[PDB]
Amino acid sequence: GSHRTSGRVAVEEVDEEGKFVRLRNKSNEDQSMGNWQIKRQNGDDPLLTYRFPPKFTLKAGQVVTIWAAGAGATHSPPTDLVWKAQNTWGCGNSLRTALINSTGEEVAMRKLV
Repeated sequence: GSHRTSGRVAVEEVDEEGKFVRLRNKSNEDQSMGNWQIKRQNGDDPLLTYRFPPKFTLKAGQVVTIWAAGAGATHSPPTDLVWKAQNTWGCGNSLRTALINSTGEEVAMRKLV
């Protein structure tokens, strides 16, 4: 899919089955992601927003997968986090997933069409 990565963290994969979104710190430096968020736009549906914990660090070169509540995954930081507010990330023909920092700036995205 389409994508953009500014900074250390990229949206590496967006599951078409809506079970997860995987991010990867492609840099050699750790990244603070406290209060960051992921905005998901499925087709013409209202935006879904996942917020990272108030404190969280994605270490250099590492990945973190954010699972929806009905994906059969267990909260296991720092490699896997579970989003309790939504059972699915959503499915469709056009899915846009954006990684937003703590001040509202989009730093990365991945879009499927």
